[PDB]
Amino acid sequence: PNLTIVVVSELLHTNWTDYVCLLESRFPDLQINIVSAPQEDALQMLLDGSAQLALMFEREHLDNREQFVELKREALIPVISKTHPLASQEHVSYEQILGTRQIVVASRDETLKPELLFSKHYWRTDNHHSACLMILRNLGWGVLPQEMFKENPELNNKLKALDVFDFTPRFEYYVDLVWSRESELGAAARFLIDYIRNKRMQPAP
Amino acid sequence: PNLTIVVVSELLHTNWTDYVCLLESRFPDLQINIVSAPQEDALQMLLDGSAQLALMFEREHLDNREQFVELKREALIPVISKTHPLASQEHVSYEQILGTRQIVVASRDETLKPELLFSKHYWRTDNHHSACLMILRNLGWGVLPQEMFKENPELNNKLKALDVFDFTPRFEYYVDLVWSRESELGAAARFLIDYIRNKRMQPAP
Ligand SMILES: [Br-]
Ligand SMILES: [Br-]
Ligand SMILES: [Br-]
Ligand SMILES: [Br-]
Ligand SMILES: [Br-]
Repeated sequence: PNLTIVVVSELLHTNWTDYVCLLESRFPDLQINIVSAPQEDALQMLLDGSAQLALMFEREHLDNREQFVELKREALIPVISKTHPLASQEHVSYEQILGTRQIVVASRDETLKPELLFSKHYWRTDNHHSACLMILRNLGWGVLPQEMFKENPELNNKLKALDVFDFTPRFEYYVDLVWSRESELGAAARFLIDYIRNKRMQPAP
Repeated sequence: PNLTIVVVSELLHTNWTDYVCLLESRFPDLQINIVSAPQEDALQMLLDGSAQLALMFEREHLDNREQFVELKREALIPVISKTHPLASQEHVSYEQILGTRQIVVASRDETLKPELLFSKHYWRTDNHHSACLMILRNLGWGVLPQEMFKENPELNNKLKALDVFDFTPRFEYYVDLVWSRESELGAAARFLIDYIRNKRMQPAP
């Protein structure tokens, strides 16, 4: 038997590893395959049974074919390379961001969210590691998961948060654990879902 | 009017950012989209017109519609967490490798290279970041791009090479720039291809 979990691309550089450790401790002979896909493909994988669980960040596309349980919120920060021309400057004006290249993460142009584009020109990539590498080369600025800074403490030396966004709503993902309602859940999947639901604190009666 | 380059999943941690910088200095208005995909899907994208260029490793089934030029070799290192039980020892024995879970990267079970499985049990993931995270949780050992230690010097402090592989031939990728013979290439793609080919040093007459 095996358990395949699809982590939507945008959530790769997030915190899913705790769930894998839980599963591995409880099922020491289980084969756990961690794969990644656009959210659109992730959902189809749940429908045709190639994945048993998905980590996703948007309920908008969810029909009732899907069931889910809320997980943690993941924080993202707008950053720029400290050696970028705009970085010498004490602060980046909102005109300067309007005129600088933004590196955006999205599965395709179609899935680009306009309220999150702040520059007139942008490049699109489908994962935060690619975005991060290009920002590091001074090719632009963009929004990265705070977790990346935990994974790689040298990034603080090389990247700088953009203060100009301090009076703007924070960038974040709300992460759900999603499965197919029609599926017959395996023991490991049921263990994890039950674990997450049971660990939530409920109001006193 | 835009250039989409697909980097196959296995190569996300290589020096592909050099090629992007060359493109952007020469075409300051070009939209460059860096996407990633399984090697099988990437060839399909070249044929579809989804992508103009692909960074690929050794293709299993050659197609006459593809054309390529060789780029770097990328070195891989077999590693284990410094906090894994086996790491305390001076050396890990062949038997111990055989009995510890290997974290392997491949687009699916069938594209696993059986010559690179050294353990009875393994987990499959589709990219090296995911593999790295799990190795850092002591869930197994596995092979990672040497470049990941350059991107993140921290890993030097958390992982160690397994010298039990010292008498084994080194793990590497042969990386090719690939395009479609039938697709016609924009100016940006042609410029990169020509640049690669003409930068090669040629033997004296
Ligand atoms: Br088990
Ligand atoms: Br700033
Ligand atoms: Br241009
Ligand atoms: Br591997
Ligand atoms: Br060793």
